Amino acid sequence: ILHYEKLSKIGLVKGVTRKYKIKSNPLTKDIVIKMIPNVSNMSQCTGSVMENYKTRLNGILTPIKGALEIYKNNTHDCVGDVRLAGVCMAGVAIGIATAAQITAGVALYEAMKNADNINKLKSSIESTNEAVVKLQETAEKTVYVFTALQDYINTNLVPTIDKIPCKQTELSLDLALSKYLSDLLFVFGPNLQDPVSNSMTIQAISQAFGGNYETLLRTLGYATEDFDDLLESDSITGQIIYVDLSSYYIIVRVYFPILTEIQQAYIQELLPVSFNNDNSEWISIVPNFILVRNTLISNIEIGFCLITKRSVICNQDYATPMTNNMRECLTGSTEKCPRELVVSSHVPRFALSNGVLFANCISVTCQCQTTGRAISQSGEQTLLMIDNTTCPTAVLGNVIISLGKYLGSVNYNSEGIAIGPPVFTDKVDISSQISSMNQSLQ
Amino acid sequence: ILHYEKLSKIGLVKGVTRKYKIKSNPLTKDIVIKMIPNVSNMSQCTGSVMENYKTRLNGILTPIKGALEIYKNNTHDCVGDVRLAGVCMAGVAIGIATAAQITAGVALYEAMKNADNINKLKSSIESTNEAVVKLQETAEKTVYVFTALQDYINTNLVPTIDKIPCKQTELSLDLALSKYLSDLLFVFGPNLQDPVSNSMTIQAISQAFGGNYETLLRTLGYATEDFDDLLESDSITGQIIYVDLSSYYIIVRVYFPILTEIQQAYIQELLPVSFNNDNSEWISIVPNFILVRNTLISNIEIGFCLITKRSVICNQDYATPMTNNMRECLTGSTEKCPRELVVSSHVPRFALSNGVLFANCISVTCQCQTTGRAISQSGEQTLLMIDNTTCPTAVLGNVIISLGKYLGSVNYNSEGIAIGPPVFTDKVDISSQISSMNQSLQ
Amino acid sequence: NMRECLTGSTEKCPRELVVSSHVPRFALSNGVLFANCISVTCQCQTTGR
Amino acid sequence: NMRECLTGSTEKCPRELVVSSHVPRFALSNGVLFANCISVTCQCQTTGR
Repeated sequence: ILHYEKLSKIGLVKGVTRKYKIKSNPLTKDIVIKMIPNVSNMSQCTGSVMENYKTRLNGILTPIKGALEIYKNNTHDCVGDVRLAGVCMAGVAIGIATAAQITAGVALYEAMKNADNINKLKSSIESTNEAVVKLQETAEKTVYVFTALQDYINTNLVPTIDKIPCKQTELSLDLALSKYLSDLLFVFGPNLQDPVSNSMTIQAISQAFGGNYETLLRTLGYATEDFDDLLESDSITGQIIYVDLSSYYIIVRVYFPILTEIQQAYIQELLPVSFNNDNSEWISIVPNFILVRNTLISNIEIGFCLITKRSVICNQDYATPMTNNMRECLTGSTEKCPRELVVSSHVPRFALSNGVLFANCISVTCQCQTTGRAISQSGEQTLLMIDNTTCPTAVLGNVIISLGKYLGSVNYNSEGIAIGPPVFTDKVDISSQISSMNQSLQ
Repeated sequence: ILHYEKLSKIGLVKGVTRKYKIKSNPLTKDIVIKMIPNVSNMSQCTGSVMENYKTRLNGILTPIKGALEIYKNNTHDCVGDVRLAGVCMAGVAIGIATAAQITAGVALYEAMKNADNINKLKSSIESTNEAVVKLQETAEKTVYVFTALQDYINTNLVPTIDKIPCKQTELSLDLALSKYLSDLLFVFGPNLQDPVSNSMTIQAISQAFGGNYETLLRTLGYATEDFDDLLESDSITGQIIYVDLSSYYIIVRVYFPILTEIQQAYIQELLPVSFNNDNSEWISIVPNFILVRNTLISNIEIGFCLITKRSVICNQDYATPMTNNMRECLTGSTEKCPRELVVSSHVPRFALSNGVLFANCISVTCQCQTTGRAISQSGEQTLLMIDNTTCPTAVLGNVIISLGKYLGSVNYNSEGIAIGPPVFTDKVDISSQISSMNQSLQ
Repeated sequence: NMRECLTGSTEKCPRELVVSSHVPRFALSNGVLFANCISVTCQCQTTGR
Repeated sequence: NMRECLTGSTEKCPRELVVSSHVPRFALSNGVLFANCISVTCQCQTTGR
């Protein structure tokens, strides 16, 4: 549906084509993170820092449980075989809620059925003294405990409990806990206005475990070969389902989705190339990545998506609309495409697609090795296509390139196109332009 | 509500009030039933009956697999992103299907994911030679195998493999297999036209295991305290999800639900008592059991439901509509209540409710104890309430009973009511009455 | 009257009010789906609505 | 214009077409629900309809 020839003549050379996949069908695994370490082996002269850290952690964790109780008090199992018989919502007692928040609330109740069983293990969870521990939940089920600060204690403070003054061990400890809290406040501090939702990434959750999410995910298991993907695209998300203020440990349900490639849906990348026109260099302003699905053309906000070599991966359908004029431009109405005059000397001037070379030989010196003579671009040709018909080996500065054959029109370099109007894309330029048109209208 | 006082004079003495509960939220457990014994230890002179049993068995299991494959060849996971999660159905290739059939299909595909794991164990399943065997499909998931006649062969055939001429052993094994097949044909034979359904009771499924469902359910687990209830009301059901024509074994997903009390609903049982009118005995024709739900009164087809001392239990919402005239007859308008003349001499004539007894004092000897004088009923009073007001101990035939207070009107026995029209409830009487009224209309 | 009911005169086919919450509500014939969308929510995926 | 849009003149409130299958469709305010029941499954519990 994209017409590549006029795009190339404007300066949008073909790029890689990647499939579009989204997170889907999430499996669940439950774990607990003890945000307080066991200092039992080194409690002889820990001092009063333990109590002060206790109060600070209580102060931080209290709003989380307060927000959770809004759903906990208002979640109940509706009675009788008439409906799916799931959970009822005291909506008038909830007051303000979104679709995502309510959905998380339902998943929170669902997980309560297992969280009650894990909370039966409270004494075992308190007794944990290793940075990772596995516990039997049932004869057919298991749960993992992660200690926020057990590795540091067990590796440094316990071995060095006598070789230095104990007061110094007090400071070190205090400093370690304060460092934990400082790293924590970005995620578990007052920034966490909505702990109920499950949109929080496992990377953010691991901040409660010192930022080591690779241990969370390895201990739970590399369920699929796409693992690095669901990891980078922020597709692996977790939810806090129970907060305890006595043992200072939270239960997190980790979600491991599967990446569903969307059928009839591919992502196209366009390479911009500076082109000559009216004795100056210009670069067209079009989206680098375009999403074409069901013969429908729409943009994509790929900043939050992951662009691998073969697929574009998103934790959410990040498709966004595209202007009608942009659709006509990418369809072939090339005069509707905007262009920006380039004043930077560090803009790329040539690109290679399918082995055929598009270049601006006015801006960059081109000569062919086979014939030992310059390759000339005239003043009315925006870009020069070089392929094996032109000559099988051309150069561009310090690179020797060998080119394949073109698949489109044989007389490509002899046919011109129309060119659009200039644009300026600075933040203040938009305000400046809007004033000008408004004044012109008046 | 029900007007017990006006109903009592018609003969509808109040009875036990029972709660109403229905199966909901079924849990799923998976098992395999090997419809063929392992004859490995007796194979020395098993004869040729094994092959003929194989062919006869195949003749029964082939239609079941054929009906399942209408779904298996027409069931797959969709993208799951085009629309909220579900299972795709090739409906053009299915053709004819009910809602229940499609629901079973969905459950069938859903279970297929576990069924693939169980089938990965096919060699282990074939190797079973105990009547009950426990196996792993993974370290956190058990599965059970129940062989066909393994225990019987293990207990009487193998021990007697030499003490008698083993040609007689061949004959006895042939008879045993034929007995199994004859028992099976009631359920798994041509009557099983819809293996894609979860309405088949565990009692019927156990016929493949010799009718021994108690072993199925004990080995799987008595998870609830209402277990006998779920068992008798035909609430515990199972579905066949895999049929194998080479190892001759099926996989069944057994459902263990929980009984939900239908809130603001109860079942009232009415006792009939013969009463006088115009020098003859009559018994009213009304439903013995009435279902009142959310202040709405309706019949219940209670034949399939199970009646306990405290509640009425059904594997389905078996509520049925009720006539407007029955409504008015049950809420006070006794003139619309039906009545049937009693010709039989074995109709109950007195009943006891709340410690007071409503009796037919002329059709049965009716005297009091504390005075020695008889209790007389006039020809205008349909029934006589006898309570401790008239005397605290009454005699009826050979039973002497002590009676308590009455809670309703004090002057009950002095107030009469209107009486309805007679009816006849024979199957042929309905046709005769229809014909007579049709001829009367003409 | 039943014969006329099954041969197109649907006004003579008797009907019963529904009291069971477990009565069938959709059915599939010839790959064509007949359902009572008032009692069961219907939203096909291709229109997404 | 944005001010007017927020204080009643909804004809001045700009709108963008939806292309994300993951856009919010319902929201709870003051115990009362505002939802787009043509784009999402929508039924009542007390009547089943």
